[PDB]
Amino acid sequence: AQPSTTYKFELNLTDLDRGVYESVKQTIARHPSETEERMTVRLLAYAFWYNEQLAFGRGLSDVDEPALWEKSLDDRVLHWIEVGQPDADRLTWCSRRTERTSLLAYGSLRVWEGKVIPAIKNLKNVNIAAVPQDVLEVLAKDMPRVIKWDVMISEGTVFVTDDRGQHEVQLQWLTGERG
Ligand code: NA
Repeated sequence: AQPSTTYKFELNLTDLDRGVYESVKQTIARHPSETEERMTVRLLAYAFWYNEQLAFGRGLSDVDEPALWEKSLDDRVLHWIEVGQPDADRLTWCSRRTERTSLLAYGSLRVWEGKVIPAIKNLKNVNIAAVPQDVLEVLAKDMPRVIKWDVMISEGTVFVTDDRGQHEVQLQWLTGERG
């Protein structure tokens, strides 16, 4: 807030790696500081780590919340997901709050990786993959208010079909794994 734009996400997910087949709808609040690219990375994370208990957090608009999280019925964090370029301090402290920490990084990572990767060696179950900028820009550009994606996940590759065709998202793993 504001302009805090409301988007509706309609996801048909066919995840052949996990045997997950769902049609899901989510409402997402887009903070004015959240770019279309950032939101799109959050949507990819949602599909990539889908669970009925996975929810969008307040992301960049609230320092105490992640971009996405999966909580137990007792409100404890099973999975803490960030997007973008959080620093090693944030990863360290958040990772203590959860059994699994994931980051979908994006943007130019040369300076960031050099600072963060050496500093998180001792962290427990932190997993970091980068989204390539070319496909991200294609996916994110001029995002409509109702986002309809068909997503197929096969051999670790994410194929997103939208209104402009089928786009192949090949994540670069920096540390850890999808799980
Ligand atoms: Na968007």
